[PDB]
Amino acid sequence: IPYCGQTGAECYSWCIKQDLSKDWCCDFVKDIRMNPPADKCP
Repeated sequence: IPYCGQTGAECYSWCIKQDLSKDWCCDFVKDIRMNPPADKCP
């Protein structure tokens, strides 16, 4: 588990700790050229 982590799913858990919005992270971990999972953001 390096900086953000390995994949996007795992990182999707940190961005939320910011308490901004469910779409806030969906657009963040997805903008980091990562591979977000399909079971987190519809």
